[PDB]
Amino acid sequence: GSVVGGLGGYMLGSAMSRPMIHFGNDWEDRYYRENMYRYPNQVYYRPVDQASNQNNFVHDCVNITIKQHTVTTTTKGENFTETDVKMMERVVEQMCVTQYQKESQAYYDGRRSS
Repeated sequence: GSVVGGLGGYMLGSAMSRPMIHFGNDWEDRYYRENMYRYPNQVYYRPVDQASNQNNFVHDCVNITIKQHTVTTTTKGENFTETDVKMMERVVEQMCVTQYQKESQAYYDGRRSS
């Protein structure tokens, strides 16, 4: 367990796949594809209890995942730029939305409204 930045019951998705994102600036697209190793291929989230709908779930995901690779590096000799973060926000959102869907089903299969 940890509670490093709130994580005292949070969870960590196994290694995922990098999604595709198309901001449509001809620097923004390359900026993702070129820098991608700098971004965590795993997302942190909380367990899917009572509600955990994607709104508060993606909120807590992007909050904590950024916190535990940006707030815990930007002091340690990284210095994650806002432009680099702008990419991480979506990259974490996407991968969090994937993980959200996984545990959503696992929750759902007990909450069934058919």
